[PDB]
Formats: sequence, C-alpha cells, structure tokens
Amino acid sequence: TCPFYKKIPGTGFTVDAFQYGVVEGCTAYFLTHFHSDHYAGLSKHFTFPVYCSEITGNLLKNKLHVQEQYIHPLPLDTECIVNGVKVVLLDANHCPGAVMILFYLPNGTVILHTGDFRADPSMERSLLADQKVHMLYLDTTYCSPEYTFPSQQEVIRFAINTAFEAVTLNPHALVVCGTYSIGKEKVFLAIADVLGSKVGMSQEKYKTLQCLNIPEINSLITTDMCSSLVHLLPMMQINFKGLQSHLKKCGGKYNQILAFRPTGWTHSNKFTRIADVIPQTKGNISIYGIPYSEHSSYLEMKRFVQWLKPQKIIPTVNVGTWKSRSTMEKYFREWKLEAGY
Ligand code: NI
Repeated sequence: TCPFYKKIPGTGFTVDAFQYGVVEGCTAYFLTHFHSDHYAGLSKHFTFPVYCSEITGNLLKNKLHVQEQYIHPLPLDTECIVNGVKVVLLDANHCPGAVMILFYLPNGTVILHTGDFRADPSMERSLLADQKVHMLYLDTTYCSPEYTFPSQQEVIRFAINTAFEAVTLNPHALVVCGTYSIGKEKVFLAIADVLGSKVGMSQEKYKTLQCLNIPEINSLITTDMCSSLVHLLPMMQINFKGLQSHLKKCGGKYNQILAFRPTGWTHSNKFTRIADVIPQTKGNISIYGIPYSEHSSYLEMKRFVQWLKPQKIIPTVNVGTWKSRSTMEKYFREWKLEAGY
C-alpha cells in the first residue's frame, strides 16, 4: 500500500509510486527521475499514463521497454495541463532528466515536490519566485548538520588534476571510474577530456548514456575498451581484487590503475578537506573515494527552505524511524524561528 507522502491531495496524482500495484483513484503516475528506488515496479506491462521529462522518457522506452503510448514527456519550465490541473517541471540539479514538480491545485493551494535534488541559489530565479508555496515534499537525505561536502566544481577540479598528474608521470597508467546508475557523469567525462581520451564502457552502459541528450556524446564515449584510457566499471568491481582482475584483461597494455569511487557523504568529511584526500593503495593499484554529491548538503537545504518559506513540510527520505522524524522536525522549527515565517 502506497504511503501518504507519495500522494498529492485533491488530485488523482501520485509521485514515484510504481511498486504498489494499481493505486486506488490514481489517474496519472509521475516519475521524478530514473533511479531504481523511484521507478521500482515499472516494466513493459505497465498500462497507465506516466508523466516525466524527455530524458526519463527515453530511458523508460529503451531500458525498461515501457510502451510509447503510455509515456507522456513534458518540457521543463512550461505551464502544462494534466487531467485538468496546471503543472510545471523544473530542473532538480540531481541526475540527467531529474525534475521537481509544481502542482497548482484547483482550490488555490500550491505544492512543490522536489523529487531528489541538490538545492542551488539558481532555483531562487526559476518560476518558483513568482508565487507562494503552501506545501513542500522535501528530499531530506542529508538533513543533519554533520553532512558537509564541497561543491561539485572543487571535486571535479581535484579529480582532473589527480588523473592528469598520474598519467603524465606514467603514460602506461589506466584510469577507472565506478558507476551503478545514471548521475555523476561529469566525473568521468571531465577526466577523459583532460587526458584526450574517450571513455570506454560496456554495451549496456553505452546504451544508457545514449538516452541522455548530452551534447557531442558520440565524440566522448565508446564500446572499444582497448582504444580508451578511461574505463567505466560497475561500482562493486572497484576494489583491489576487482581491479587486479581488470588489469589482466587489457593484455599488458597497462601497468598501473588509478580508480575513483564517487560516493555521497562519508565521515572522512567531518575531518578532511578535499585538498587533503588520499587514496588506499596496494601495489600498483590506488582507489580514491571522492565526495561528489547529487543531494543537498545541510546548509544548501536550509537556505532553499528558508528562502521558499513553505507553510508545511513533508519529508520523503529518512521517514522510517521515529528518531529521524523527530530530528528533522526539530530542524524545520529552528529554521522557521530563525527566519520568522
Ligand atoms: Ni535519486
């Protein structure tokens, strides 16, 4: 049974609610982005209307084989009427094709569902500026002050300089980047660009990247592993055993691996600056964990909410424990009292 926080009151609408069978009274199923916890339950046998971005719609069609007649892509930043309700999709600054949804209820209530997002000051000048929001369904993944991480720009800077130094020292070194879903493509694309290489990867991963409307992509990626000095692998294979094995595969073309694991937050963030980060090393293999987040830091989340001034907040993440729920409600009250709404 569908939880309350995936339902939009006063509508026939649900959000990211595909694993509950037929939801009673739902006339349209919205999908914020193509990550598995959110699409869980969709397949080629789905027969209700799905509303999403163009990119999410490319992945539904090609990866999950949802039939075209049930895919309803919408442009961003555009007022659209769905089953007699005005909606807008806004960029979520999460993975490719990820959206926030603004719903304009017939009784005059306005609701924003953030899906998954990384709040940014640029959102203060979207169509959100133009009117008041009564309810906010919030991505609360990192809603605690211990969750600090650097900007995406500083993290990419650190990775580019690290890779460039290593491969300029040893032209026979290979760079490997782990992946398990879309998102974080900047990590591998930036490193390949500085090394003047294409990124090599499996056929299934190449297919996924081909759905993403990235400019000049045929120039950046390939399935020819042996022509490439940046390889993508599944995240699970980014360990000493997995990498030793992969090094064998290239047929003595390479004598050193430098590998990156983009994680979200890790408790090394409560001590270490990005400048200061060091790998784990075993012989000719080094592994860097780098804190590339596609979710709001605590500070970025607080800033967005105190700017938005919602009348009520409904968390969509960390909702399964009483201790979590109680922590989150405390911070919402602090923020409201400090800003005065
Ligand atoms: Ni996500």
